Amino acid sequence: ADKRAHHNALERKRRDHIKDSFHSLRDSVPSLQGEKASRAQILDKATEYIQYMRRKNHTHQQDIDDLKRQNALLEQQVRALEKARS
Amino acid sequence: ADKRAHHNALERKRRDHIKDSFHSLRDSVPSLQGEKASRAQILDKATEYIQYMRRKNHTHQQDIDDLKRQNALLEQQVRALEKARS
DNA sequence: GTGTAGGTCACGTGACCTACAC
DNA sequence: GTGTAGGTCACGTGACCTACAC
Repeated sequence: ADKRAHHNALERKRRDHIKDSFHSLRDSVPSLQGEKASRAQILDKATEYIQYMRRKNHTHQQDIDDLKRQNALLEQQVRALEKARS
Repeated sequence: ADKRAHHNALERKRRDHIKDSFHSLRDSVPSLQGEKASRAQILDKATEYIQYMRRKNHTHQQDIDDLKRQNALLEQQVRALEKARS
């Protein structure tokens, strides 16, 4: 009775499922130059990438928001500008 | 001669190195609610996360830039405003 | 509950790629 | 080059968690 077979084979479809869905992670990142590097570092590098996107982003959106208040002072500026012009 | 030993043990430090550096990937992402889920999906989910950060970001920074040209028209507006005031 | 089955891990190994020596 | 060693994978298994039935 294949009880090794369908098993030894089940684990080979699971494992493939990673080796394929693994490069999906790596190539899903720049700083690996589409080549080699441990499947221990595809974790490393990208694990930093989250620090980066949270890092770089959070600020950056807030800086859209300081562009907001920036345009608030602008508001005041407009509130002054004229009382009858355009 | 431990030739199994230092080996069977070498592979156990490597493997740990993943199980630890693996959650470093998972927890390095929201949408997993700090709990369980295949070490095949920690790849899945986060693999999308790159699509997202490139996605959401690229645009968003460009929209800082349409805020740029937005403030360009503003420039013209200023170029009109007054020729002697403040 | 006692089946029969799928997914999910972690272990113990057997290749192969290096590259340091000497 | 022929050593002796480390890292890196992928395979073949042996547990355990379920949860569908019946």
